[PDB]
Amino acid sequence: GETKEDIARKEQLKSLLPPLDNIINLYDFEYLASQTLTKQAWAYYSSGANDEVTHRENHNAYHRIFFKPKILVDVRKVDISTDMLGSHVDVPFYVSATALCKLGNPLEGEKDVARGCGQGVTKVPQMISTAASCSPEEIIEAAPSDKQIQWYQLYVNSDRKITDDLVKNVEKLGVKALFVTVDAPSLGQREKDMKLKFALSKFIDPSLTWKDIEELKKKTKLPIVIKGVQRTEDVIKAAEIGVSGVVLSNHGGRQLDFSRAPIEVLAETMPILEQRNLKDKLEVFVDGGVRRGTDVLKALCLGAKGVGLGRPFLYANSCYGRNGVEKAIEILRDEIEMSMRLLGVTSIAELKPDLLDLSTLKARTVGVPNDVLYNEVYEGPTLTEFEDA
Amino acid sequence: GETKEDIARKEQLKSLLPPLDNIINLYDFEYLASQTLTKQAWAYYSSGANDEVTHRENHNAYHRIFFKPKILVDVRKVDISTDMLGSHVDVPFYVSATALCKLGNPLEGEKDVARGCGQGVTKVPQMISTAASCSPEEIIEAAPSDKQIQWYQLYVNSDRKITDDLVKNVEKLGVKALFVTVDAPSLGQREKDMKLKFASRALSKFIDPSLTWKDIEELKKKTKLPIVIKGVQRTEDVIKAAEIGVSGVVLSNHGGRQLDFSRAPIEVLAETMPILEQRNLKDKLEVFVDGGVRRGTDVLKALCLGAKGVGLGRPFLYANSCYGRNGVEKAIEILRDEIEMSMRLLGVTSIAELKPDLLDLSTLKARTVGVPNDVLYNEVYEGPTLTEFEDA
Amino acid sequence: GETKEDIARKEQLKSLLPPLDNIINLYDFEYLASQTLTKQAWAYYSSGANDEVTHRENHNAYHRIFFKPKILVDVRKVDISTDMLGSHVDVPFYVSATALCKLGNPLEGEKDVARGCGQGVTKVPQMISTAASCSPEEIIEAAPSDKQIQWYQLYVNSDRKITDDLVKNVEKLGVKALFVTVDAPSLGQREKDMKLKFASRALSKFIDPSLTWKDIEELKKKTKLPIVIKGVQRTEDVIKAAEIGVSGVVLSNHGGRQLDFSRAPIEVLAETMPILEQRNLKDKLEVFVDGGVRRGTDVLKALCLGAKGVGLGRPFLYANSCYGRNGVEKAIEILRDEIEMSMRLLGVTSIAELKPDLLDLSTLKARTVGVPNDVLYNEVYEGPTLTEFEDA
Amino acid sequence: GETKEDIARKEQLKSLLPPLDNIINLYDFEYLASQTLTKQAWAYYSSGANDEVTHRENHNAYHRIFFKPKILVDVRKVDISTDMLGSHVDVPFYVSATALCKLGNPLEGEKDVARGCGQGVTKVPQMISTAASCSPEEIIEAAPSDKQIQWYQLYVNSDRKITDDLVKNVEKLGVKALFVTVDAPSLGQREKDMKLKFALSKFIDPSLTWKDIEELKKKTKLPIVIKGVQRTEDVIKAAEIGVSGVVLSNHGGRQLDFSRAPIEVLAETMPILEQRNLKDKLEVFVDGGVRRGTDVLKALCLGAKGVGLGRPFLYANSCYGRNGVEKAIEILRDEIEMSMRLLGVTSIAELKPDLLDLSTLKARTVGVPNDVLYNEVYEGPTLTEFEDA
Ligand SMILES: Cc1cc2nc3c(=O)[nH]c(=O)nc-3n(C[C@H](O)[C@H](O)[C@H](O)COP(=O)(O)O)c2cc1C
Ligand SMILES: Cc1cc2nc3c(=O)[nH]c(=O)nc-3n(C[C@H](O)[C@H](O)[C@H](O)COP(=O)(O)O)c2cc1C
Ligand SMILES: Cc1cc2nc3c(=O)[nH]c(=O)nc-3n(C[C@H](O)[C@H](O)[C@H](O)COP(=O)(O)O)c2cc1C
Ligand SMILES: Cc1cc2nc3c(=O)[nH]c(=O)nc-3n(C[C@H](O)[C@H](O)[C@H](O)COP(=O)(O)O)c2cc1C
Ligand SMILES: O=C(O)C(=O)c1ccccc1
Ligand SMILES: O=C(O)C(=O)c1ccccc1
Ligand SMILES: O=C(O)C(=O)c1ccccc1
Ligand SMILES: O=C(O)C(=O)c1ccccc1
Repeated sequence: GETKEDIARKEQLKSLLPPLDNIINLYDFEYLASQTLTKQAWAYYSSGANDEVTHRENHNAYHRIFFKPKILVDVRKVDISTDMLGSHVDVPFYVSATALCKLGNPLEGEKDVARGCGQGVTKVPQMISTAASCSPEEIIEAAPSDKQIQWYQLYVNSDRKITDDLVKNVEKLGVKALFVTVDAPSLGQREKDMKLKFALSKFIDPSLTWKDIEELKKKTKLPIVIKGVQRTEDVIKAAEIGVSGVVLSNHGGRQLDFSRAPIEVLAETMPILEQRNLKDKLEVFVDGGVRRGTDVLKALCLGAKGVGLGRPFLYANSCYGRNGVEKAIEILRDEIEMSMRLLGVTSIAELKPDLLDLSTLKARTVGVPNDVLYNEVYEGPTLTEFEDA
Repeated sequence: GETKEDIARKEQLKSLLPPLDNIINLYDFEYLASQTLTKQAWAYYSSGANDEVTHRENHNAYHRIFFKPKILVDVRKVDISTDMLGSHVDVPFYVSATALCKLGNPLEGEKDVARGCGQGVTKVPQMISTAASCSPEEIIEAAPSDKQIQWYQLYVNSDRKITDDLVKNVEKLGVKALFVTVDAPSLGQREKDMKLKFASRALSKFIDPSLTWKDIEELKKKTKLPIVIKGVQRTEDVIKAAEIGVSGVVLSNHGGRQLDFSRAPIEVLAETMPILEQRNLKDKLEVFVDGGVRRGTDVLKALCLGAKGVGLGRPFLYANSCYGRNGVEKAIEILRDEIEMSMRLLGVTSIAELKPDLLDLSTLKARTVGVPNDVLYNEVYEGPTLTEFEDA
Repeated sequence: GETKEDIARKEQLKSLLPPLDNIINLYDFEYLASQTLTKQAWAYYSSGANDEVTHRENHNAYHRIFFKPKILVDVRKVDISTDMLGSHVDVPFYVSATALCKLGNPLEGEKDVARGCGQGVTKVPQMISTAASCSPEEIIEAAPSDKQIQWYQLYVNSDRKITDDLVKNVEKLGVKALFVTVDAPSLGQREKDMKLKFASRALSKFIDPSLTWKDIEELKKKTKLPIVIKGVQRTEDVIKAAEIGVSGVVLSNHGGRQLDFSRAPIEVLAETMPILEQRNLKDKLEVFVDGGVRRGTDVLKALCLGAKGVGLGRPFLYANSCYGRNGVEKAIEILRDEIEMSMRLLGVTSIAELKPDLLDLSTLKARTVGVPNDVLYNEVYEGPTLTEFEDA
Repeated sequence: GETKEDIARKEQLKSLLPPLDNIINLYDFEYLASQTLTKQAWAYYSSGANDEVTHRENHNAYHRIFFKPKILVDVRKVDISTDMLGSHVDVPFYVSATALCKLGNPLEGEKDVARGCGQGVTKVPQMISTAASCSPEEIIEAAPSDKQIQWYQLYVNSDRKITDDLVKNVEKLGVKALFVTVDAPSLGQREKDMKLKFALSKFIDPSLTWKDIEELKKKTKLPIVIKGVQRTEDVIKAAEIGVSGVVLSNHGGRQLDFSRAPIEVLAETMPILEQRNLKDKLEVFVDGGVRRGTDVLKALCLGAKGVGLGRPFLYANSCYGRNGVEKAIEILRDEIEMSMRLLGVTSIAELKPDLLDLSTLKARTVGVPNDVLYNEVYEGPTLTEFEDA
């Protein structure tokens, strides 16, 4: 580092930020946040586990899936709303649990996320971190609409007292569901943080069990989503104990490196749910690496009831507050609407597997290392040139 | 978004552009064009939809196909002519439609392509854009030969009167086919272009988003002109088109300018044609192909899988934009020569002889995404090294 | 080939080397070492055979394997201890043998690794090189714990007297196994090393090129020590070894320092073990594995495929070369911690629970060589772009 | 470019060339030749057809093949000699037809290649280009040994006169075989040449046929090798008309781009020759991309009776004359001898397929294009650092 070059920082965000309606991608947010946040706000957001392969593979795995679009379909009118978890929602995506948004947005934090999510026309669901820089309550009333649905993610404590008080507290406060993170019994090693800063907590119980969940069902009517599943064998398990849904997630490539990409697990497990009757029973959400509407459409096409994005909404918020979060919402809505149209379908229910080319899902390759010498002495062809005067 | 750079640019167009006979390949026009077109002519020509993957993948797919050349064949004499949509043509490729050719050739635009195509000993079909700078009237009158063939690319307006008028107008003017574009109900989001200026908006009256199979069936009744459905991205819609009895189809994703993650047309081609035999609709429907074609060996692969002809857009745009009409001819010339030589070395002498027995198709589906690599392992790794030369 | 650079270097060793507690991962020792070892200590440690592909591929192969973690498991308590060659050890990894440790730790060499291993709360087996700077006498006397275990890496001399003497000497000194290296009949050609100085020569008396199965069978008679054949590169020779009844085998290609295009040991492991069941030689032979292991998740994959333990060379070399003995301990410590955390998140609590049901093996064989790409297509292609920040 | 910077050139080759016994690879030759030859000597040597994919793929395809080496084998003694085409040879490799060696070696040319090939202990066969800068005769007596075998490659002319005189001429002059190039009916487009320089000949007949070959059998007793085959279907054909051998070759990636790699064709066709009895009948040689002994061993392992290298021997010769050519010979001999030893076999006849891992021969991949934006804003992990004073 922190270094009177948070003076160079304050230059950048000062007006030098381009007009919010010059932002095109979710990547644009990320570039801008990369240059401006404090070294440690940035480390904490961008960071992944160890060598960061899963964090990246989460994204790249969408690129193993292509489209077989229908043409000569009337797409004048398209509708991207659907139902997640009792409520009915405007988009098929949501903000996912990011902890500690005061590092990026100092004054307003995850209040400004709630503003963003129903301050404009489109109304998006919001997961709230158990490590929120704000209180659940602070957030929920910063909301500009009773129509905007909210969701609580929960680290069950080792004091089954404290976490019983929280479930009763959040019920009383509006939230229409409970998202129980289970992929962080030990917090993952994020070395970008450490290098600059120069793994069991009690906040998060590693004792957590299936039986402990079965019990969380009884103590509440709120729908329950085991957020952090990483194989088919445990989706089936969540069905077998009839929880509401499940997020296919690996905590944003932040827990176990070489966890697979949710999109690839998704594609494995939805066929297995039809082959066991369990289709209807479980909502199957999906996060990680999602940065474009075509990603969101691949997920939905495969079976996802809804798809979460974390870091992007941090980065937008971190840069442009609640307004950032909305533009980012609209950005993604427009991406989804156009690609649907070009896909040749008009509702989320028509987003099926027969729209996807899945022939190369499994082409997750590692090439043999480059012949250094052969390639150093090779000279490629050259483009024709121009001249003199 | 241009900046008395016009002089930096004009200075290169200026005699710095090398002689036309110094152009070896199609990639040269593309380079010359990148340095001399106006910032937004370049963005509009060069760009594709969103992250731009289909656009690139259209080309690279050609490279998952290899050859099984026949040796010891009398390849003295080679005929690259074939037939498209009922005309006989000199060449098994065509100039796909490309809107706004004045951005890069302000004086003559599409008229100069029409001359490039019909002027030389080798002449090539020209599809004309519905949203071309010039009039069809102007572009057709511009043609140097009666024998040269020009097709019409149609966007059906949502005011089907305007459209009925247009079709009537262009069959009167003597165009030989209608390429109705179906891959743009919403206009693709090309971000290099947007990044310069600074959802119902990317819909518009001028290209009807409700165009349907039933429409094309009616289009077919209202005209004697052969109809080609341009913009098909899956085998399912080639069959649908064989069923309404239309003359043909372009497997195409609009040069990667509409839907990202549309497959490479060559890939759709290769799965499509076998099915077109399995249901004996083989020669009931001419299947064209476009996107990412830049070499004559590219063309050969598509012909060997069964395409009736293969289209090119940006390369003719870039050639026309640096060298106007003799640019266009040079590219025809360059690509023609590529097809001829590669045909000899492939071991065939005609277009009808270009069949699948010549392709090695085994690695066609090796569309890979590698696992992200190990920035740290590679960071500290030091590679071998060449020997040196001493000191002085 | 060193050049009063020794000061440039000494200046970094100098207090510029960061505190040991600032080392996060094994790649850090490797970097620090690259800047501070003497030009030819670095070439001898870092180098591999010829174009160096196996050496790199040993690592990257680990990355064609992914995990199927078990969730909602009581992972409060985790035991990373297992058993090797009849001893019980704290940890499922070991320090493979590495010759000439004084090049990088001139004062103490192998003795410092022996202390790094036996000194802390967590202690780790040490294989000792036949061609180590120090004496076995010296390295064994250097050990901090009775409980710590040290193995002997044997090259059989072509004068089998010298060898008979050696084996006798080291069982007297209390080593717990003999790792006879069979992957160096000719010594691999490491060109970074050769490039500094400026076929019967790369053969030598000191490592007998005629070593045979019949020899190892006799070696086994002459000693009570468990024997491990170190350097096996195919399943066929694991079976041959189960047949002469030897205690075990290291699937290994010598850290990529002998034969280029030897397969990744993890790959040989994964095909080998299933066969070791199919012929019920499952627990008749302990299969170790080495090369390219740098993360605790690397170790886990090998354990999950059935390896009895997994070895590391260069990383302990580099750690010992920057930080001597507390370097070594830190790496043990670092790698141990990696294995523990990754075990929790994998959903298991012991080494016996690490089985194949946890690995995703489907893309294990996607060892690709991509087609050379299109320098010209990519040359003129311009990629999308991020938005900007204004001016001041 | 040609430009009184052939003055910078003459600097380099002047003594600045490292001692010939500081050369380790065939690549080292290539680097040195890259810096020294005239722009056009270099263009003409390095050049490939069009985009140069086949030229490169020729090499890289060896890297799809790995080894399953035998250990605990007595390899004290190894023997790499074998028989090619009547004669018995010291190595299993040979120099292949490179045309025009006076561009690189001005005074001595392909005479210095013949010196190189039997001037030292090991004695390697030499193909002589029909476009040799020297006469067949000039070369053959520049040879320092009657033991060193020679070979003539032949462009049949359209004047079946001129080429009938040549076959009778070369017979009379020693050459133990005839190599009929058939992959250049039209000369391939080499754009590196053209760019600096700013496709039917009669020298080379495109009328050439199978029947024309059948006839070349009768007019000579010299063994005949149809050099330039690129599919299995034509190896079979060469057998069917009982010619002696055949080179699996695509003229060094200089004729048809997207011709396959000879090593991959080799592996396809040798099984097909056993499955049709034709194993014994045909010698199957192999060139392209061969730069290391491990390449040469993969070929042999698969069935190759012998493996040709072109450009490397040009580059060595171009730099160090006949002495260059020998060192390059010995370099490759030592590579072959060591890797055999480490392979655990002692004669060329024991080099079989069971030594090779062929499971990924067919992993000739094209990856999907890189996500430019995602990768631009990504920041990798970073190595720990060092400090201050
Ligand atoms: C900065 C940071 C903090 C996070 N904190 C939590 C948390 O407390 N609980 C949780 O379940 N997920 C947490 N996540 C993960 C997400 O809810 C989500 O699973 C992840 O961000 C999805 O990946 P993405 O960022 O690529 O979209 C966090 C993610 C980030 C990047
Ligand atoms: C600048 C630009 C304008 C285009 N305009 C049209 C158009 O108006 N109508 C149409 O049907 N296709 C249009 N296309 C698509 C092409 O006809 C063609 O499918 C594309 O150029 C094929 O890709 P390529 O540029 O890789 O060869 C356009 C393409 C470009 C690049
Ligand atoms: C500098 C160096 C010296 C080695 N010396 C020996 C040796 O004397 N004997 C032996 O059996 N292995 C020796 N090895 C091989 C290792 O024991 C081990 O197999 C290798 O280090 C595993 O690869 P890694 O460095 O990727 O972990 C040596 C390796 C290195 C890098
Ligand atoms: C400079 C140059 C000239 C060549 N001239 C001929 C020729 O006249 N006839 C022929 O059959 N091959 C000719 N070749 C090809 C070779 O004999 C051989 O097939 C090729 O060089 C093998 O590939 P490599 O250089 O990668 O080893 C030539 C190759 C080069 C590089
Ligand atoms: O940052 C995180 O990934 C996270 O999940 C978390 C959980 C609890 C407290 C702080 C952060
Ligand atoms: O730019 C284009 O790709 C295009 O086809 C088009 C279509 C209609 C209007 C403008 C451009
Ligand atoms: O350097 C080596 O890899 C090695 O193992 C060794 C073996 C014998 C002598 C010297 C080094
Ligand atoms: O250079 C060549 O590839 C070649 O084969 C050749 C053939 C005849 C004359 C000159 C060159």
